[PDB]
Amino acid sequence: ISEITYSDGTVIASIDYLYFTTLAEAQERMYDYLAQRDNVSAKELKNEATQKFYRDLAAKEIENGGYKITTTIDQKIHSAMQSAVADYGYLLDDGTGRVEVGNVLMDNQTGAILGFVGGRNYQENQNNHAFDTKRSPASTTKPLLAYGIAIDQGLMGSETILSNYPTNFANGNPIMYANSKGTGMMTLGEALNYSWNIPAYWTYRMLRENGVDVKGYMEKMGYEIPEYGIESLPMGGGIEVTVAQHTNGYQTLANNGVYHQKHVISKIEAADGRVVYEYQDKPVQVYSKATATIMQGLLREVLSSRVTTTFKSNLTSLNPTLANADWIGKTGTTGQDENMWLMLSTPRLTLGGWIGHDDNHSLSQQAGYSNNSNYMAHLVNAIQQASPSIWGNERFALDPSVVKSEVLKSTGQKPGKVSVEGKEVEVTGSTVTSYWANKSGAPATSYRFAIGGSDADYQNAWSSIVGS
Amino acid sequence: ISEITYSDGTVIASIDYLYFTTLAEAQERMYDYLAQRDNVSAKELKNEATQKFYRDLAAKEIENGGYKITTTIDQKIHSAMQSAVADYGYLLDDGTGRVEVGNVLMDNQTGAILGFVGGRNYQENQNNHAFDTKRSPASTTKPLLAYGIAIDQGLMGSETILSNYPTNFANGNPIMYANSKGTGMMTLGEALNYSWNIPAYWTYRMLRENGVDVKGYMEKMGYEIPEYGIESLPMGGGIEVTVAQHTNGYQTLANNGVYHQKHVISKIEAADGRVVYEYQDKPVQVYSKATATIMQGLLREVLSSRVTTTFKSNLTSLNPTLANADWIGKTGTTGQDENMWLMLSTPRLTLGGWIGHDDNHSLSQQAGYSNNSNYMAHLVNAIQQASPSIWGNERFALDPSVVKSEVLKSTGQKPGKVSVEGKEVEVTGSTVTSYWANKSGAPATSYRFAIGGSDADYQNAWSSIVGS
Ligand SMILES: *[B-](O)(O)[C@@H](C)NC(=O)c1ccccc1Cc1ccccc1
Ligand SMILES: *[B-](O)(O)[C@@H](C)NC(=O)c1ccccc1Cc1ccccc1
Ligand SMILES: [Cl-]
Ligand SMILES: [Cl-]
Ligand SMILES: [Cl-]
Ligand SMILES: [Cl-]
Ligand SMILES: [Cl-]
Ligand SMILES: [Cl-]
Ligand SMILES: [Cl-]
Ligand SMILES: [Cl-]
Ligand SMILES: [Cl-]
Ligand SMILES: [Cl-]
Ligand SMILES: [Cl-]
Ligand SMILES: [Cl-]
Ligand SMILES: [Cl-]
Ligand SMILES: [Cl-]
Ligand SMILES: [Cl-]
Ligand SMILES: [Cl-]
Ligand SMILES: [Cl-]
Ligand SMILES: [Cl-]
Ligand SMILES: [Cl-]
Ligand SMILES: [Cl-]
Ligand SMILES: [Cl-]
Ligand SMILES: [Cl-]
Ligand SMILES: [Cl-]
Ligand SMILES: [Cl-]
Ligand SMILES: [Cl-]
Ligand SMILES: [Cl-]
Ligand SMILES: [Cl-]
Ligand SMILES: [Cl-]
Ligand SMILES: [Cl-]
Ligand SMILES: [Cl-]
Ligand SMILES: [Cl-]
Ligand SMILES: [Cl-]
Ligand SMILES: [Cl-]
Ligand SMILES: [Cl-]
Ligand SMILES: [Cl-]
Ligand SMILES: [Cl-]
Ligand SMILES: [Cl-]
Ligand SMILES: [Cl-]
Ligand SMILES: [Cl-]
Ligand SMILES: [Cl-]
Ligand SMILES: [Cl-]
Ligand SMILES: [Cl-]
Ligand SMILES: [Cl-]
Ligand SMILES: [Cl-]
Ligand code: NA
Ligand code: NA
Repeated sequence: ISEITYSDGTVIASIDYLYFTTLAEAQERMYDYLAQRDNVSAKELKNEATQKFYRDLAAKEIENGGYKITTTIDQKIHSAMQSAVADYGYLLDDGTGRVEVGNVLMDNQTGAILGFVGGRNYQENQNNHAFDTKRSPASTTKPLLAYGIAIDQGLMGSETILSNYPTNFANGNPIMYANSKGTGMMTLGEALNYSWNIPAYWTYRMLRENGVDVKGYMEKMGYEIPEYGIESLPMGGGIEVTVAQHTNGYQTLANNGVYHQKHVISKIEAADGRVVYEYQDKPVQVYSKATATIMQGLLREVLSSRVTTTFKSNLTSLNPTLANADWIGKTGTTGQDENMWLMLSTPRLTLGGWIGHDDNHSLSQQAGYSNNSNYMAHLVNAIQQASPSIWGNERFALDPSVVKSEVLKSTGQKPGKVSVEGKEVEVTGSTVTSYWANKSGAPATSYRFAIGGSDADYQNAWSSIVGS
Repeated sequence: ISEITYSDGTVIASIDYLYFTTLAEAQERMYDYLAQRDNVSAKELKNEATQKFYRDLAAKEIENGGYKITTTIDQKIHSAMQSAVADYGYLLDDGTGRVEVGNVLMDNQTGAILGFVGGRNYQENQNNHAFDTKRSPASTTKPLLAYGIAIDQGLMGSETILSNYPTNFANGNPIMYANSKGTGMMTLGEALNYSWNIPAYWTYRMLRENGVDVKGYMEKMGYEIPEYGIESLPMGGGIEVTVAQHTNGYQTLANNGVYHQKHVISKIEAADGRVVYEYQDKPVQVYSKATATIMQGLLREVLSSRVTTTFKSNLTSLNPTLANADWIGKTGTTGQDENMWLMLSTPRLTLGGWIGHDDNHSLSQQAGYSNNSNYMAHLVNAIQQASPSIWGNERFALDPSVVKSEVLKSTGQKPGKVSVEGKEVEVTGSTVTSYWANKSGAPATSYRFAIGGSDADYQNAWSSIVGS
């Protein structure tokens, strides 16, 4: 009798989302193992008939064998997450029909998956929203693919200024944020807290212009994106992900820039104890520790600001002590409200969350801001009541390698002479600490001080500043 | 006394659009000449003050000198084009306010510019729409940047099938053609004649997927495009051009794939006869002769089909004998009707044409289809009445190197066994000659026979075909 087990070895089942997800993954491990065992090359595995046979053999091998498949799943925590979706699932329903949901709770030090929600109720709808459904991750792409990489590359600090003035995509359409064609200059923090789009667009433009290897970063974390030239990439255009994959992206940021590959299987043993597969840790430093910890600091304010999510309010009411753990995170909303995301970390754990409809019809405007935030607050609470120390009380903290520059609030760059329409001008004014992940820190102030912006934009902004 | 002259040496003027365009270009030649004459490096020319001085010196040098600046402009033809815009300009006005216009008539063998229209009336509006205004070239980008390059690369023949089924951009928006989300499979000819967008989008996707050096082509013709990853690049997203530059793109196609750099100055001589600048021909084979001549054949049908332009009807009425020259061309329309283009070639000459408003407000829906077509028909007529043999009576003809494959109408690929949902199936049916620019011609028919298309798309199309 083969058995799928929780991480402590309690038996899940002899050989619902949990069963079928872990069994499908075990079948894939068994496939690789049998193929190598029989000396079938990946040249021969190119053959559909050979491949099919080996898939069948893998499945029957588990059925008939006496294998012990040890998963990473924590019984108590995964059972708490099931009861939480059962009990509080209905908080998602927002007047647009029944809302579907996926969640993945991941250990930031190992990438092990401790439990997950695959959906509202397997018995009514079997689609697995944690591992199978691929969806645009919307604005939760920004910290990873735009600002994170900019910061990593010495192209941006914590208090850098970005343009949020009006501007068009290549196709001539305006870049929108709900009904706003935009505003003016803003700090990176404000851009993150509001999730404005134009500042993200300019950041990614800057990366392209500099020929930064964005793919090198994203592929290290296991993302597959077919076109890196897409302008709205940081807003979720041209990227689709499962919740488990995307959680692994936030795991990397939470773990001080060090990726660990997600997994639900830690080991498969034959009846006699032969280890036929075992997870092998392959840690990767995807962002510098300076970058990661700078980003942790920005993402803490995302949640504490409560601009795009009610989550910290919902949590503080449910569980004030837990709300005082060091929560960081980012929300996402797709352009027609088709996908809402909330990704959450403490230094120990990352919990990813998606809601949406299976046929891609729209959620209500506030599904992500309010409903998912409340559901995920109840989820988080449930996890903690199951395993009181699991989230931890550690804080995220800036790595010793972070560089601190004193920069003008108004420019995000150092006080200096700047040439402004003819005149060289002493740019002076009140300053602020800005965090950087390069060697030298922030540049001296320049005329084009901000990330992006047209000539008109700068004339408007300099006029403004020049009122000293 | 310095003098700007027509190509025969008749004096234009001692030292309006014509005057200022040729004088500005002469100033730039004089700038390079004086800088080299004084041994100022391009390192020193990096200095703004040195640069400014040298620009001033160039201008004063012409003023005070005795230089003879010989332009490529044909007096009679350029004077006919002025009278044509004066007399028939008003045909552009379409109920959206006064419409602006730019035209450039180019010799396909030399790239010499024989005359141009800079606008409706210099005296009312000085903007130079032939040489200065940069605008999206819309769907006239397709032959150059999508199908041309696909054909060049052995990825497409004259009767290849493309998908025009419904599909979304990376941002999740549908690809539109006016109010159509699209249709089904279609030939390359139909795609060109209608200017459908989805088939163009898939072609460019295919290029990106294959890592084709699209930039290598476009830069050879002197285009500057900042982001080659833009999905709507073939529809004019992310590209802006002057009329003179874009004419040079159609010159390359008309001249059997061989680029000649556009120019309005052929020579500058000092009073004593010293040749201080002279145009130097640097011909480049940008597309194979097979490709170019295949494309000539497709673009002839664009005009003869009269789907997107009334031009051949307007011309046949004005001048039936001239309408029977071998006209090929492409129209362009931007998404809000802001820019309309019509590019025209005979084997001898290429005439480019743009209309639009200076502040970018919309034209009427039919400004490009009807009004510009009629204006340009009158322009063409005027040019011919000035210089009766200038357009020539030669035909475009397929180069001996073009490969001819007999392919199924339905697939654009060769008759063959194809695996269709289980069954291998004998795909048979009526065939057609398809032109190719590779060594081997069209592949055998495959399941995914068309450029682009989803799994659903192919199921719909194969079902259809399978009705033998
Ligand atoms: B992102 O925050 O997911 C970003 C790309 N989202 C939007 O632009 C969006 C989609 C749908 C409705 C509104 C918005 C803007 C918005 C407004 C308030 C908070 C977050 C996003
Ligand atoms: B192309 O033909 O310039 C292409 C990208 N144009 C359009 O999609 C367009 C823009 C504005 C209005 C309509 C259309 C579609 C269209 C309809 C008939 C003929 C040509 C273009
Ligand atoms: Cl499942
Ligand atoms: Cl489950
Ligand atoms: Cl066996
Ligand atoms: Cl356990
Ligand atoms: Cl996954
Ligand atoms: Cl858009
Ligand atoms: Cl990249
Ligand atoms: Cl992915
Ligand atoms: Cl790329
Ligand atoms: Cl696994
Ligand atoms: Cl996994
Ligand atoms: Cl055994
Ligand atoms: Cl580091
Ligand atoms: Cl808070
Ligand atoms: Cl709140
Ligand atoms: Cl649904
Ligand atoms: Cl609760
Ligand atoms: Cl420091
Ligand atoms: Cl400092
Ligand atoms: Cl540095
Ligand atoms: Cl920038
Ligand atoms: Cl500007
Ligand atoms: Cl001019
Ligand atoms: Cl003129
Ligand atoms: Cl001199
Ligand atoms: Cl002349
Ligand atoms: Cl030009
Ligand atoms: Cl769009
Ligand atoms: Cl390219
Ligand atoms: Cl250009
Ligand atoms: Cl590129
Ligand atoms: Cl020139
Ligand atoms: Cl020129
Ligand atoms: Cl002289
Ligand atoms: Cl050739
Ligand atoms: Cl005709
Ligand atoms: Cl007609
Ligand atoms: Cl105007
Ligand atoms: Cl006429
Ligand atoms: Cl042949
Ligand atoms: Cl053949
Ligand atoms: Cl070949
Ligand atoms: Cl394809
Ligand atoms: Cl499909
Ligand atoms: Na958001
Ligand atoms: Na058109």
